[PDB]
Amino acid sequence: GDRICIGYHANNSTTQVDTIMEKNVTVTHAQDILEKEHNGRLCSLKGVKPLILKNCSVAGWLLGNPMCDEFLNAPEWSYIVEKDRPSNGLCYPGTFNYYEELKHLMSSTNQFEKIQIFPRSSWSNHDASSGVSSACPYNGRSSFFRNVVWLIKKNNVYRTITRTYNNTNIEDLLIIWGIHHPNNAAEQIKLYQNPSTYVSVGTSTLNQRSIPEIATRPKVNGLSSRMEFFWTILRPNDSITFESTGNFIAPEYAYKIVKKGDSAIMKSELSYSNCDTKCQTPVGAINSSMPFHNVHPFAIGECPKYVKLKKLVLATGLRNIGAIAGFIEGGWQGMVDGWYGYHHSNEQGSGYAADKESTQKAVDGITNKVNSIISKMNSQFEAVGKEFNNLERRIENLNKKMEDGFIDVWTYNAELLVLMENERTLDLHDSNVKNLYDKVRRQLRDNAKELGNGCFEFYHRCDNKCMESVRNGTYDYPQYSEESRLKREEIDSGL
Amino acid sequence: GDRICIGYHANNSTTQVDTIMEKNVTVTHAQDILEKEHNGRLCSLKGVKPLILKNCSVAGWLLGNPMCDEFLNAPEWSYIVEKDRPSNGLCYPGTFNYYEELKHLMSSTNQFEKIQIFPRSSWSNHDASSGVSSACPYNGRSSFFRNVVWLIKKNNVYRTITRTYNNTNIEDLLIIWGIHHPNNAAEQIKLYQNPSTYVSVGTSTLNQRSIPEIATRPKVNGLSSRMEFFWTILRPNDSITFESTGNFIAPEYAYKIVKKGDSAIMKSELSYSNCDTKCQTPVGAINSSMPFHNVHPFAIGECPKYVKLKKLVLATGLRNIGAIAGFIEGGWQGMVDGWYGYHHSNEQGSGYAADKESTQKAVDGITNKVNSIISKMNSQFEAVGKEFNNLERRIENLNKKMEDGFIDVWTYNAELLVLMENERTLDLHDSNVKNLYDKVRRQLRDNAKELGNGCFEFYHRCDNKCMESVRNGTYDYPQYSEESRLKREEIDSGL
Amino acid sequence: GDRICIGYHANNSTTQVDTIMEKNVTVTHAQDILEKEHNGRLCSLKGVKPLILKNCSVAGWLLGNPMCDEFLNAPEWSYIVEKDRPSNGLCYPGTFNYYEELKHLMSSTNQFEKIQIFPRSSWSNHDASSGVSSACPYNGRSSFFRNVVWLIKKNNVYRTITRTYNNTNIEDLLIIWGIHHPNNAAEQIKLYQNPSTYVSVGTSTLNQRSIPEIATRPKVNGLSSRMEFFWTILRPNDSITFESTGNFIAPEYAYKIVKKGDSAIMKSELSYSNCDTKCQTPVGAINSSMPFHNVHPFAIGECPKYVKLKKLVLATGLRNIGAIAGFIEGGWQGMVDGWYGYHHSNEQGSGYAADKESTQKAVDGITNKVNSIISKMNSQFEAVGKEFNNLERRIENLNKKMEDGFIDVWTYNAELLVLMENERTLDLHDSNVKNLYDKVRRQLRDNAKELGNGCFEFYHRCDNKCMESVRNGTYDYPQYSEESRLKREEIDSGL
Ligand SMILES: CC(=O)N[C@H]1[C@H]([C@H](O)[C@H](O)CO)O[C@@](O)(C(=O)O)C[C@@H]1O
Ligand SMILES: CC(=O)N[C@H]1[C@H]([C@H](O)[C@H](O)CO)O[C@@](O)(C(=O)O)C[C@@H]1O
Ligand SMILES: CC(=O)N[C@H]1[C@H]([C@H](O)[C@H](O)CO)O[C@@](O)(C(=O)O)C[C@@H]1O
Repeated sequence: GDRICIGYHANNSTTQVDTIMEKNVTVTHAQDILEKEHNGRLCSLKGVKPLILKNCSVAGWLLGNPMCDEFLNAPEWSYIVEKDRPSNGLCYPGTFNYYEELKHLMSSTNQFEKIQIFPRSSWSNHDASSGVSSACPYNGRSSFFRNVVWLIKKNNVYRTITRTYNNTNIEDLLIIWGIHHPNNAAEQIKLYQNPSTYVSVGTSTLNQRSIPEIATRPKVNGLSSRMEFFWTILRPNDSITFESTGNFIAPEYAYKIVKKGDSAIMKSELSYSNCDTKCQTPVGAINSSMPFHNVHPFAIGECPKYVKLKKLVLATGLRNIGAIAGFIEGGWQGMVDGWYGYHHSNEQGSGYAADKESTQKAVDGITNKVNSIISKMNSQFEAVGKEFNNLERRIENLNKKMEDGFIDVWTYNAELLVLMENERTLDLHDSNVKNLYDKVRRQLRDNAKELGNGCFEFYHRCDNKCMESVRNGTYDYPQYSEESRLKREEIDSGL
Repeated sequence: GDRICIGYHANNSTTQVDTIMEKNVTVTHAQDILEKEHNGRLCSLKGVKPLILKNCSVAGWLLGNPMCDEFLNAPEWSYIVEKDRPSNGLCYPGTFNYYEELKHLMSSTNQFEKIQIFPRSSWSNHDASSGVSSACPYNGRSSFFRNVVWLIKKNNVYRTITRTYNNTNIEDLLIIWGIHHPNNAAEQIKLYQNPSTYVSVGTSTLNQRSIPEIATRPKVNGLSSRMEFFWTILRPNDSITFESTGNFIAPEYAYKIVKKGDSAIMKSELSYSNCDTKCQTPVGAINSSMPFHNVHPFAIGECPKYVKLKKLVLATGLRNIGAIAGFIEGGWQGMVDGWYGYHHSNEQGSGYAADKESTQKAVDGITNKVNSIISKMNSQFEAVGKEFNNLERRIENLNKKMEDGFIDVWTYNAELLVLMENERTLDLHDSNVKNLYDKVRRQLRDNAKELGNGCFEFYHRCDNKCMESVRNGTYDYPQYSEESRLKREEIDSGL
Repeated sequence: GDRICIGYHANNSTTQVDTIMEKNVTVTHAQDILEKEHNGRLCSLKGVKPLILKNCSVAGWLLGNPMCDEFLNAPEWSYIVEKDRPSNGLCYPGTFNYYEELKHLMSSTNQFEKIQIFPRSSWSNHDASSGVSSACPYNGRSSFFRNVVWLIKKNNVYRTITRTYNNTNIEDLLIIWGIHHPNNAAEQIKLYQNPSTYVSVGTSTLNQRSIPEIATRPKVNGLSSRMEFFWTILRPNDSITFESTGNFIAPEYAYKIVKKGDSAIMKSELSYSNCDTKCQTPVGAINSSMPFHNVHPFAIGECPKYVKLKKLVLATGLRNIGAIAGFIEGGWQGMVDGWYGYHHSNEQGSGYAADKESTQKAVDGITNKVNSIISKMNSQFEAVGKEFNNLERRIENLNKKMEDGFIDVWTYNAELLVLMENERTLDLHDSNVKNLYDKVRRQLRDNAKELGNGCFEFYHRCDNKCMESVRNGTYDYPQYSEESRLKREEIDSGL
């Protein structure tokens, strides 16, 4: 009899962590940091709903393809949702210059206010109502983009247009016009009389003469003619003037950029649901509680950081061991109010008291190390949506290499952080147990025999009063020194 | 007499590793991970040979400059080899719009099948044979690109061309045509009669009128006229139609894109050799066995990862120490079946038995740590070839900064990994030796005297039977306890 | 009496370092590595002054807007300083094609030599003096760009111009011309007679017909006409020829690129001062001594590496503890010639001698670890200035994401390096103290009692002669063995 042991926590847990050295090492306590689930819905962003384009494309919406709903209310939006291949684009076929730049401008835009600038009924000198085509049905009749006017000769005359708009607003105006490319010479005269036409646009920044390119082309949604659209931003106190002798597709409405800020054009097939998040991905939404996730790289909002991994587990507590009679042999399921502690074994004592002078000091630096690593990735790379046309392959791939490039880097960083500080977390516990022992060993010196398993046996009488002497760094050799010098002489001369 | 020592491996090796702390530290065992050699040849890629353009440029090949060999067999290729400054490009001088994009499309292309679409002999209404020039010799005569036709007025007439090709294939067609820019008004009429011409191309995606730009230019390979080429991809079930009144350089053959996949345009001066690899660089080929290399950044195939370093050496074993009588003093050349072990010294014994209960457990986590680091760079940045024209300097440099940017990062990563896990590999060995000792010390307690060099001297009689008691965690104090309590009393009272 | 203690340095220092584990840990010795100050001036770069554009823009300078000073001396420059929004650009309004590419070419250019190529007085057939406008005042009169000529019909005639320059220099020539876009048909005839004009330019690389685009535009600095400029580099032994029938803005002077090399276009509002640096930022200059700084990302010269941090402190020495009687309790302010050492306490001795066999060996690997980390970031990402026009937003943001992307990475790297090697630096010190103890313990074995605080008490007589026996790894048990075996028997049998 008359013993004392130094040991560590153990418990029912089976959570598993990894290090540089070892795979799958069971631990008392561990915290997962990788979000891997999503809700498959398309939610609003902290109260603010997305602009859902339905089966339409940004060009369809802006130009007002008869198939796409105007947004009469002038709403703000948190992001824009476009299908992967929308069906309602340029219903009348053609091209839309610097389209992918316009889309990129939408990503920093949060609210438009549509405003009339040239009212459709103000083109006295031309036919403002025959410009419709079979390619643009609204309710089965022939129609046309709501937001632009296809001007056509009135009375076999086409008087040269010169018209101007002064932008008297505080905001930037986004303005869109177009020019018509007929398929033969006979049709050019049929529509605009003058055989040779142009479309001129002037602002202080932009000067452009546009000319009708007549070619023989396949049928797209029915026609072989084409229509090419342009666009520009008109700054406040600047004016724009158009002049043409034909082929001019004039704007009726402009778009007040009224709210800039964080936004995005997400490509997704989903539709809206009565729901809200702090983090949206194209395939659903994320419970942004954990610091990392692997659901999708193109997440927007207040999001955890994306890493290409399948799990990522911090270690916070000991390894998990029975495990009897001191630390050399494992940990004590019977310790519960700490991680490292002791075991009494006295004339009166039972055992199992914890040294939270070093257990709090360890839960101290552990949960302080824990989100100091979470915060050291606050600067991590968050990817951003961009699009490129068929003649921009090189930089599309430059952009791809760049975004995958950083994601691989930050993934490497994330993993190496966990593996390394895992190994240092466990290496800490051991040294903590191992110093508990020593704090006892350098108190009880002569008066006890090191038993080689992690316990000491007393060359004196202990009492419970004094077994707090050793826990508290209190025990003093002299007051039990003589009683021990006695008995060790007697084992020396025992049986 | 009556001793036992705890010591470690040492041997003839002189391999040197580095850490954060120290340079050039000799070790028992080490493994190099940096490939630094190449074979200076240009080999096939795992059975599949490269398309070697010889003295020609991608434009020369595609257009079929009379100097460049057609590839009649329609071969597939693993990569494309272009000289740094080929001599057979546009032999007739001009430009080739979105050339560097076309080159980039080749990088994802593995096989072409050339196919006739407008047979040279089907232009009844024009002269299909006078379009040759002194700038394009084949066998010293005047000639011209094999794959396009220089159409010229037949009989002082040039009837307006309108011709169409429906792409009835499953594959994408790559199609190339051109327009002629004469040097004076008199020559334009000399060749095409009509003073004012155009070249119109239509597909469902592309609409383009092209117009002859007459200027006065220097002589390039003899001429002052110019020729500008265009190109487009015609998707299946789409058609293309050309129409012109002159200056039209019509396609004869199109290129079926038949195999897409991994490929590349390597710039190299070398030529092919009877040889094969899994990794090709522009300056030769690589024995892809090791995980890193430093031969060249633009390597293709199944390649080790490029890092800008001169050596990179993993440490796997101990430091390298004579080194006599226990671990405090160095390692034992005489231990051979392990890394850590013991030394007998008995009434019968010699010494030098290894504790492979902790030597296998160390060769365990070492070669497991070894390629866990190799695999943690499986996601590393691999650079990709791209080209940019003289007006694309900014993004050419963006691309350069990006690729050097990641290579510096990954090089830093690679080195810090080795240095750090080197320091933890050696720090492991020491703690392994140092725990061998303790496993012995906590067995033999009273019955032996710690000699301070790493050995114990027995206060009892040992025998070989029992010196496996201490190796095997077997030795039990009581069965030799009385014989020791005897003698230590007698040194206490000896001489 | 008769003692000896093992302890460590401590001193007046209050410098604070951080690790993964703990914040704000005081240390004996530490070195700051983050430059955070600048001088707010704009200095020369190692003797070589910047080209200060004052209120002008690169286009103003090159074209020689009457408001911008020519640089008659043909100076070289280390960098170029442009205000954020200069006031002297195209005073005559228009555009300047591939402007941001030209600016990028300046960044690799260090010296121009302006040279006449078409002397203003050599246009016999046209009016070379009426081309001035109210938009370009010099000293209040009407004027025009010094470096180009606005050619205007002489005598209601405009004979077709064809003029050529052979570049007979070793250097690349930078050449700039322009074309005039009038506001109405009547003005085009007023200035150039011929109603329909063109501007043709030929080199071996460039072929271009330019055509006057007449539109109705707002007034910029007074006018509604516009002027569009072009530019090209003419390589040596190549020639260029222009021809026009009107609207031609002809070059007078060209720019010999005479010195290429490292340079930059810094945007800054500052002006020059009598001052020099090795590192310039847009907001001032940097004492490039430390390895990292956080003043500004766009620093040029021989600069420390930019990291987005507020402090970065290496730990080099111990923690900072009174701290009495051995290492278990703290460090000794009284040790001064080392970091770890001893304390005598003898029949004659006082104490406090240092073991610089392990103190030099620690100042060894510490200052070797110190700039091995500084040198492991020698490859770090240095950002580079680039500009993009309003239709290049996507790649402008690609470039921004890329540069912030690497800066976040390298900042993470920098911090993790310090935190981790800080923790290993302190963890070293402790193990160094802790091995000092042991080197003593395994010498003095039986002959001393471990006192549990870090000191030993001698079972024999020591003398100063022998207390170097223990410092020097010299002390040998036998020569004091008998005197100790005596007294320990007497404590066993003492009071
Ligand atoms: C602008 C114009 O001419 N519109 C006309 C269209 C188009 O010509 C075709 O759809 C080809 O564009 O043809 C109509 O019969 C129709 O579809 O109602 C009459 C209409 O006025
Ligand atoms: C298309 C054409 O006109 N080809 C003719 C060429 C070219 O005119 C010159 O090489 C300048 O292009 O001149 C020839 O004497 C020749 O070289 O055989 C006759 C030939 O028919
Ligand atoms: C090239 C030209 O015509 N220059 C003339 C200018 C410009 O016409 C206007 O500034 C509009 O460009 O007008 C003047 O009265 C002037 O300002 O001295 C005469 C001068 O010769």
